[PDB]
Amino acid sequence: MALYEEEIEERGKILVSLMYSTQQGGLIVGIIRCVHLAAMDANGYSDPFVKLWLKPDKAKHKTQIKKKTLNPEFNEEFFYDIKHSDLAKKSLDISVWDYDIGKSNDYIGGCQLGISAKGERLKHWYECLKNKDKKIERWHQLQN
Ligand SMILES: [Ca+2]
Ligand SMILES: [Ca+2]
Repeated sequence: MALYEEEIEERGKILVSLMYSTQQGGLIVGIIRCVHLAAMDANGYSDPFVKLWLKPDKAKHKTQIKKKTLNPEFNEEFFYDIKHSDLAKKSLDISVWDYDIGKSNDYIGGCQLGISAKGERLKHWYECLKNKDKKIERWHQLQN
């Protein structure tokens, strides 16, 4: 609306699955859900959606927009055609956004999963690289 209705350390957590499928020849990325997202509207909620970019590259995907929730349930899967060893060249940028109708979308937070990450985000990538045809599901902290 017109009276700033669509306008914080804890940004939320995201549950992500990674599976390299040898039958299909590529990476399946699952965006399952987020929990305790930052509220980026005055009603105390957000309208979240998630964007994926497989860097450095078809490289991009996005989820649907869920309305008025800090705990969006997406259960959506995305596919990238890629050789397994070429995943060792890439990193997946994940960003979470609050859709607004009358202004720019608000940034909730993000995380990078891939070779230029650190800590548990790096390890998640490595577990997918080391384990073909296993679904590796982990929770990550969103960062600003
Ligand atoms: Ca907003
Ligand atoms: Ca909104």
